[PDB]
Amino acid sequence: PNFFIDRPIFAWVIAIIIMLAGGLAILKLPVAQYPTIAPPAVTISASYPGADAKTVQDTVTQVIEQNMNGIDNLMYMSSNSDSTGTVQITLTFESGTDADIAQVQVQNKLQLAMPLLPQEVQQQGVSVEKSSSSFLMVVGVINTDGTMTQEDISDYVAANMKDAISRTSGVGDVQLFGSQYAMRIWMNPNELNKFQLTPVDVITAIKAQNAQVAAGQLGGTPPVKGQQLNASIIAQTRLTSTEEFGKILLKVNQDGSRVLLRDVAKIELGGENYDIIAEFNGQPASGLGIKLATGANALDTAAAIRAELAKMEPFFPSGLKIVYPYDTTPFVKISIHEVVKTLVEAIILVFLVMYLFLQNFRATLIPTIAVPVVLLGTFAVLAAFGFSINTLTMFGMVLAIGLLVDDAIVVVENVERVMAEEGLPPKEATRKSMGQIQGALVGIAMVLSAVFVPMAFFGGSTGAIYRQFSITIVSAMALSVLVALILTPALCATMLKPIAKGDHGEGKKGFFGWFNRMFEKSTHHYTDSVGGILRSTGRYLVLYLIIVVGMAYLFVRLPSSFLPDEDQGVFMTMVQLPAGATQERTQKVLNEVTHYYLTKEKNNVESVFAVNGAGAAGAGQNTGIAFVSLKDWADRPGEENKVEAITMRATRAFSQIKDAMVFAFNLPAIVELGTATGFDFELIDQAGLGHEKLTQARNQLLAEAAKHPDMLTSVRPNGLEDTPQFKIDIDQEKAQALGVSINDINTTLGAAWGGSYVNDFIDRGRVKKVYVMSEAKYRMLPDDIGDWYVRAADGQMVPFSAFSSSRWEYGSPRLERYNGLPSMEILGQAAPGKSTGEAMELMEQLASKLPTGVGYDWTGMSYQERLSGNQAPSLYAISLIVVFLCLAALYESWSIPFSVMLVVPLGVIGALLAATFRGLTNDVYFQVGLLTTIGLSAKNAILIVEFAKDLMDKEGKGLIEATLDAVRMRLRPILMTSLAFILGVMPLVISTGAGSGAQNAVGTGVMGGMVTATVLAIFFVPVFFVVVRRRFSRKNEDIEHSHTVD
Amino acid sequence: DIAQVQVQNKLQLAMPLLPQEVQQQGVSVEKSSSSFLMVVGVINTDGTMTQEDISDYVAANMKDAISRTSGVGDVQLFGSQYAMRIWMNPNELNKFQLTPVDVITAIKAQNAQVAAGQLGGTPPVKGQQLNASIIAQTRLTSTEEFGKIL
Amino acid sequence: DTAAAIRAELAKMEPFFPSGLKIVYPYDTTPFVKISIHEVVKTLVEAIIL
Amino acid sequence: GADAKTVQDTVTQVIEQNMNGIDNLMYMSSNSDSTGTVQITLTFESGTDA
Amino acid sequence: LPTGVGYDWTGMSYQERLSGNQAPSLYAISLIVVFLCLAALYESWSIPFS
Ligand SMILES: CCCCCCCCCCCCO[C@@H]1O[C@H](CO)[C@@H](O[C@H]2O[C@H](CO)[C@@H](O)[C@@H](O)[C@H]2O)[C@H](O)[C@H]1O
Repeated sequence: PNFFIDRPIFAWVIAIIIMLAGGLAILKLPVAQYPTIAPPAVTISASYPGADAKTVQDTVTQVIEQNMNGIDNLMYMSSNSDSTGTVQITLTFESGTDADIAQVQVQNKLQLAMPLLPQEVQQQGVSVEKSSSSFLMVVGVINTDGTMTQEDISDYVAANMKDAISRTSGVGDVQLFGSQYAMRIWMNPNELNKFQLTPVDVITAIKAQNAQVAAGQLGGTPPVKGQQLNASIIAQTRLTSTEEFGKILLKVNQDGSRVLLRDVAKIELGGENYDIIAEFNGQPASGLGIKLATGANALDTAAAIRAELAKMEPFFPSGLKIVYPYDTTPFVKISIHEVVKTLVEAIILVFLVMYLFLQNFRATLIPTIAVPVVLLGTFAVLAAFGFSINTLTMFGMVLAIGLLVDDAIVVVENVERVMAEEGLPPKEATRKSMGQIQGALVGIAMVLSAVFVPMAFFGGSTGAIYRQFSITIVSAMALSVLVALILTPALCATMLKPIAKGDHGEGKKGFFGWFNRMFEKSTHHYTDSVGGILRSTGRYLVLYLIIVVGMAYLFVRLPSSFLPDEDQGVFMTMVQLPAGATQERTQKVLNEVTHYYLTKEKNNVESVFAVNGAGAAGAGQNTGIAFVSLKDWADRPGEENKVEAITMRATRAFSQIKDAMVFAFNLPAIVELGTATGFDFELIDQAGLGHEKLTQARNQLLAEAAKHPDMLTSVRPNGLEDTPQFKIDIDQEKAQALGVSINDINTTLGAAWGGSYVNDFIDRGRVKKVYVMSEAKYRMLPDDIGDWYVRAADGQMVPFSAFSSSRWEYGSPRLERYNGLPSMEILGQAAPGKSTGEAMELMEQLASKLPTGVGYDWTGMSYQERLSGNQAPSLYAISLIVVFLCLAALYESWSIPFSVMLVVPLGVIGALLAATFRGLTNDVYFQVGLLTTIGLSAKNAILIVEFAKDLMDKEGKGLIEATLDAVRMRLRPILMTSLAFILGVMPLVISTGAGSGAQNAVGTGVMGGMVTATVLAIFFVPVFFVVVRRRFSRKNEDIEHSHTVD
Repeated sequence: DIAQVQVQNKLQLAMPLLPQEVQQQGVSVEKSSSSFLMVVGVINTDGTMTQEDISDYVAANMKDAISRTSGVGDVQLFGSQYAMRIWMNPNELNKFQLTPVDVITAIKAQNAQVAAGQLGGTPPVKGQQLNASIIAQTRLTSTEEFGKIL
Repeated sequence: DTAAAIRAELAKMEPFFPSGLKIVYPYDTTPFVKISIHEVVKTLVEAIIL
Repeated sequence: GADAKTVQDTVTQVIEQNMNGIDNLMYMSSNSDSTGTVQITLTFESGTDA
Repeated sequence: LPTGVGYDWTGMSYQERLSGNQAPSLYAISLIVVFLCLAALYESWSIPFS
């Protein structure tokens, strides 16, 4: 402290060391958009081709839900049993659990369940994965020539690119969009009755002829003596071409005219699945979703991947061009450009405020060295704690440009003051001044970490968001007061100019700031004033409570956000067709939507990625989804040219004009979180009941909540409602007669209409599948059932209509389970200005109006909200107590802390003022902001209260005289700090361009807060101080003429 | 945890060399104190159900969640969950000239779900308009329809 | 704490139980750990007072 | 039974396709033998948790 | 060798190529630390250069 005054070089060395650590930690520090925030979930997925909802729910789903146990830290189980044969069991774990352990343990209980599965599922694959819906990129591959189909392209994807990109530095998970080439063999029902054959015979034919064989070796061990030759018996090799599959022999006819497979079926290299069709502006396309590697450079993973893709550009086939429908990268690059712009802008402002106020170039340079240094270092402390440059942490730093700016200003000011007041040369001046502010500053460090640390401890995904802020800011601050104590006092004692005693430079110069008088008169005005306002304090205690009450009202009205919705350069629109619809209808709708975007939005849109089959609801021809890419924002000027009005005019288009519901929206900021003002209700069956009764209970609760539009709003299920299905009752009696095997009946019906993955081959070097399914025109409408024949042991064919009863009924196409038992998921939010928690209470009281065997429970968003929500009071209680205790220590008082803690309202009010006059919302940013403001306001209170006491004691001055003196000397720096600040933050508040959502959320609260805080504080702080001090002691007193200095 | 995974990683090298009755009965790899943490009991005060009635409610309503709770290693049930218990008569089998094997292949063939497919499925024919779920053979839900097994 | 989690899970299952099904508690190392260490607390506080 | 090209095209490189994104991996090297044996070695950045 | 045939080092010679490619930066950082360290202890810029 006093130490580094006489050691400017040791100070420089600590500076330089921290700077080098900064630049070093800055070069090699990750960049991601946001940090890891979702409470880890592993996904088990199994595809059971052909299976209906109940078949996967009962054969795979429940057998795995029953063998999942003994895995550490299980929060809940959620299960999709989809009628496209797919099962998705999503195990979401307690937050911050080892993803690695969760995945492996889950999978090791799964491999224990593996033999208890059907063999179709066992061979199709059950996969355990770590769930992130946040793909760094979706890279598109298209074909302009018109040459290639979806699967053609897809195959090229899988066999030329998919894994060369998967090399590039920064790439973790690689995923392909579409389906790879399989041996697609399409049976003909006529040409199968012709030569008297069923699927089973096709099947064993294909297994037998297309395989490897456990061979042997010449000259093997043990040998015979004198041996000399050793080589490998090459046995049966699998079939390379489609032709060679045509050649496979099903049966020989009696006269020798033989039957090769080609005759009974159409044969082709085809897709392994044809559920989803991917169009890129109508153009044939497949895709690849690349993930940023588990903690690496987003922007350099992007630069490397795009550079790598182009090395493959000279070896890409005809008319094959690459495209980028979804790109986190330019939005993050631009986020960062604006954080660097802001911090350096704020800093420049500080130079203008500091010069055009102290007019000493060497005084002006000091903070210019002071916070860059705190900057670099702050980076280094976060580097050490394992963090990255994402949005939350960088705005975590901007959010505290002010405490840093303040820290420097406080000191330089106080020194310049000591010289202008006392005439001391600079060295002795900096010791007098550090001697003055040192203890206070350690105090500010203890009150600032007393407010900023309780906000590091929240639980669930909210706590994560906060932890980033807590540590960024506590570290900027910690290193800030450290710099404040080591270097800058050395920089004041070492490059600061001596001021002639009582200089003040009134007039003394023509071409620059007659201002000094203009400042001076006024600062006397300020104190001329203040004593009068002390002279009858009464009114202000009224005014104060007025304001305090107001602060509350204005506050209770502020709406309760989570984060601002950002125009990401990218938004999407999804399509839901009526029940049971076909690939063709949905595909029509996607085509229309695309035309609308590319035309009636020709100034804006750049790309549509129409995807048929994948929709928001779940899987099925039924659903459709479109990724809509916009041009770069320097080509989208106006208000009606940006995502807000674009999405609004797109749903405008598609609502009023269709037979199907097609909605458009922009993605949320953090790609997986709560809708803030709502919930996610799962209605559960705990007693022994079937789907009928549970859905009935669901409808009952659906109506019971439509009866409260005053609390609850748009209470809906998130799934597919019962569609009609087609039951084929096999009368085993009839087929028990005809000499057919029930096996062959089931499995021919199967391999016909659902299909059969049967065997494996080797295409051009890469192993791929062999599928056998009926051709198109012989398996579409229930009539085609007839065209299909099963052969008995006695040689006689049988039509299906000979033993197949058939009807229509309903069935559920999507069977959900919650924690092992049948459930139906109810989404919902609360009516406008009603609490989410209230809606939750009314929900529990409504679902309590349901039959026994119907129970309820909470998940995800409303899960973390029902456990962690009583923390907000307790942590700021710890905060209040810890700060009060800290000040009590810094002074030597159980009462004086009150005149400074009382300043806190004075700052909150303007931010609320500001929220409302800017129509913004109480989101996270506003709140970290709240604190920041409270922070400076309190710091200033602390320095005023200190100087007051310091006079009162260590000069003998009296209460009023000394509070006057105090406030007097602290007027100029508050004003300097506040100007540089309000002027640094200013650009945030009025700025559009990517991440303006954030910048505005921040800026508003701060600027308003700063305004009402300084302009209030400079009149209330002496009153707090003066009033509170009159309840202590009982005498000795008001007071002066005292005494030692000893 | 690491040990569990390594031991179980050698168990995956023994898994195919075990019988299919064992593999389907389930092999379990666990971490667990050799002592009982607690014994939770359920009864019925009236007698309104026998032992196995209850035991079934225990194994089919509760046990799956006690055994998922984080921190629970081994759960051991005193008793058993309901199965379709079918008690052959050796005489009544010698009569119609039948062995257990016929019971087995019968029950295997008659009682199963079936991969059926979709009307108007993927890939479809042009001009299509119907898409819905073919339901085939379903599992035998009740106790009677088990007698009717042919 | 495993015991607290289990009391919670069982309390979730309480309302969809059939006619007259009561849980009963034959064996628990748990209440002893609490009451034993609690008697060590009663002692700390008393001793302070002495 | 399979020969080297058969294991390297059916088993080996179907495994190297999934070894992406694993943390603190220095290099990968894989042997494809014609006695049915396939052997992959992942060498990690030094001091990585084994 | 022909266009498209390349080289790399692994195991021992990889670790040796790391030792040498690292050797310069190690002598720059250690020299710089001694210098700051001395500039600090002996409050000077002259003691360090000399
Ligand atoms: C950063 C810049 C801040 C912008 C400030 C712009 C002006 C708005 C606030 C000015 C506050 C001064 O308001 C102050 O109020 C008190 C009333 O209690 C007056 O006080 C008056 O009444 C008291 C006793 O009744 C007497 O001392 C009397 O001599 C008189 O001073 C002061 O004369 C007035 O100076």
